[PDB]
Amino acid sequence: ALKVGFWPAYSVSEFPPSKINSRLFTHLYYAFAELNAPTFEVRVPPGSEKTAEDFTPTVRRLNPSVKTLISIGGGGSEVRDNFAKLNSDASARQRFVKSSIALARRYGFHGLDLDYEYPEPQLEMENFVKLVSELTAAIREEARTSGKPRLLLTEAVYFHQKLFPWEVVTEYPVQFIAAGLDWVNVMAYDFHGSWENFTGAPAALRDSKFTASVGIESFLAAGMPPEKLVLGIPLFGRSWLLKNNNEVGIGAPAVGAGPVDGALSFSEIQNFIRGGAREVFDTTTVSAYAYKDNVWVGYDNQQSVALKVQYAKEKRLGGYFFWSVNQDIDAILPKIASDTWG
Repeated sequence: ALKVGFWPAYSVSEFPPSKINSRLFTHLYYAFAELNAPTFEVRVPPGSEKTAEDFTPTVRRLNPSVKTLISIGGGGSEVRDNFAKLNSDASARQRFVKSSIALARRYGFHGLDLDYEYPEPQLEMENFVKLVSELTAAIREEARTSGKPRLLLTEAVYFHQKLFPWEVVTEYPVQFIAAGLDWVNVMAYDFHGSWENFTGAPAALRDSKFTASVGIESFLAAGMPPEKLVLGIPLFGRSWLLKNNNEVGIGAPAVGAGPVDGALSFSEIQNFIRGGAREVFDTTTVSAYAYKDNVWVGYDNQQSVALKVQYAKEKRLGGYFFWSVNQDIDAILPKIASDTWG
């Protein structure tokens, strides 16, 4: 049972690694190492070397059995552009592969993750296949020569096996992935947000075809071994400003992004509720929302997380992951998730 959490290095000033309740996890990720174009000598952002080195010893103090991985990349266009440049250049791929493995060993990580959003269209998938194949082979070679336990290899995937469901340009090669990777981190969230003129469940388990279950079903139908799938669960909500303060349910008209720029951490949502927002559990989508005056936020709460984790167990998945652990300071949701699988 994989109990996974992502810690973003950006949050160090407010949530250093010492604050993570690592007893609630089997695997913790450091996000993110940079691709470092044009050499593609992968590295942590310069100036963060001590933070990266201290990450694993720090989290292991509370739960020595916890393992760590370092994730390379991130969301956003600059990273996507860099992966696209990298993967087309055989020499650059070689430099990336060598430096990534060295990076993990340097800082005492137990594995590598690739966060590439997304390997599309078809050319980009084909070139990503080249990178990942070379990385898998080099990881196995390093394990043999060094004698050390083999580095884990994972990657971020879109919620759905097809890129994209409404207009298929390419798709994740599930057999390839199952053979080369230990698991994939299914990003089953950000289905809805302030970019839409109606409130919705940003990480709906079910409903619409833009849901966690439909996405999971797509990977399974394509032939992914269920244990290779790790279900992502957000520790943040998506927020809207309401057009009318008396229309407060799902599907209510909206006039733009709520705080903070359309996203609120779970901890901030708890403050929102304690400050007078009304919490509602929506059984239709398996999700929560909260509202006060003109602010509306959709998220996952104690009930929906427990339901999603049980869903993952019933679907025989490898486990679950949280993005991102700094956003639930009291580890409310990681606690219920861990208790649910156990």
